[PDB]
Amino acid sequence: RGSHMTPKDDEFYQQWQLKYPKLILREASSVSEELHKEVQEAFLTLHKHGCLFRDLVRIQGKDLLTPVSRILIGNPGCTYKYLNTRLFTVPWPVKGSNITEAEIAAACETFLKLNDYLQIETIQALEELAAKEKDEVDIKSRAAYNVTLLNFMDPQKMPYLKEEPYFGMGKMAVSWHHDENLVDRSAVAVYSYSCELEGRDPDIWHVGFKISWDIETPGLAIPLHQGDCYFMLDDLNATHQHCVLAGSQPRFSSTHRVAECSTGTLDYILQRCQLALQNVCDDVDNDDVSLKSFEPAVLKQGEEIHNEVEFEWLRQFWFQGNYRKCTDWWCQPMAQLEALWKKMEGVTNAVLHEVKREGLPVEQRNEILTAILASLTARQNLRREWHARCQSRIARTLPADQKPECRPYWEKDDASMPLPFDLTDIVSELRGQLLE
Ligand SMILES: O=C(O)/C=C/C(=O)NNC(=O)c1cccnc1
Ligand code: NI
Ligand code: NI
Repeated sequence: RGSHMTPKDDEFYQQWQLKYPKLILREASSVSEELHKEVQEAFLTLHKHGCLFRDLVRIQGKDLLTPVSRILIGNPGCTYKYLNTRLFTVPWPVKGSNITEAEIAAACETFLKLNDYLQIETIQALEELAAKEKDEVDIKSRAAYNVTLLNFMDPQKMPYLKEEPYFGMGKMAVSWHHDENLVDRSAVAVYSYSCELEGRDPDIWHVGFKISWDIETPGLAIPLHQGDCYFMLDDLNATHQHCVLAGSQPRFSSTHRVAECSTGTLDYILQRCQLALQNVCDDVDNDDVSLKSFEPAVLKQGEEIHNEVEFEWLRQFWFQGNYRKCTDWWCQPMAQLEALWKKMEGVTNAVLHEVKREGLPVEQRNEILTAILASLTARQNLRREWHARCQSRIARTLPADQKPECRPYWEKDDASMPLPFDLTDIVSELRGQLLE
């Protein structure tokens, strides 16, 4: 039978060193009573203002409400994808930053100060680890945290908790996982805020650790008290799995990460829209969208971007409507991207019109199809999906506030849209032409 180790065990110190050295822990002592205070009320103020939400994720081909309440503070315009769910940052004061709520923006700025501290301490440790022992900028980058994700769980009004399967560690707030979508070998710093035998103490919160693939090696259970911080360094998050073992009391955690956001920033997706729209004759913003090229490469590029802004951004955003609760930082940008998206509906319709046009040689028409077909296919599947997901039984479980908006959405009676929401008629017709 699988077993686990805690500080009570003799072998614990030895196991931590030879099979888990890139895991670091810094107890509350290592953090000022000054910093402890504001962070926990930055925590609390954020909480009774109702900023944290359970997410309606997807894992193992099934829609699931997350027991843990989440919110993503971080750089302006940054996103972080979490189980096919793009979380958008509630923004933190950054140099040359602007503006939303007074009480709430206070907390944000805090978790930033928090972020700064953790950053320093991660560099020390990554220095010490390299000095433990034989570039200096790879270290600085792997600690360059751009977001934190906040987590809450009251175990006592959410008393529906799984048993840990491999080492009898007890109840799990969060089952064994690798944190996704981070920069390679980049660190993770967690601040743990708990409010107030034969193995691990069940009333006290623990982070657990196992080696991937490996339920034979005794796992590690790390007791976290009020204000304890741990640190996953370098390749730890890749080689090891971790889980959260629930206590009895509530608990918060600020988990600072370096998200790979090379395609997950506002500037990134805006620039993408601009590249799509280079193929548009852009004298005037009207409904007579006309294109500069019909070269196959340019057309697929446009329609792939069409898809990117629609499903990675718009549908992801409005699935989780009801952000405007924390800060209206994304309100304008989402409007801007909806407009950009709409214009590309025009582009699509424009291309469709062109494919049916009289004086066009089939070989040039057959070439155009093959360029846009998969992208229009892929648009059909994910449209069906996005709002299957957006009206399922556990989507109608609604508090009035929390409804999963399916946006954008329109139907036939809508002559403000150049195209139908369902493209099966079109994708059919286009495919029959290609097998003629
Ligand atoms: O609260 C803590 O100490 C750590 C919680 C934790 O391990 N969070 N990580 C994730 O929720 C997660 C899951 C799947 C992908 N990326 C991140
Ligand atoms: Ni987390
Ligand atoms: Ni994690």
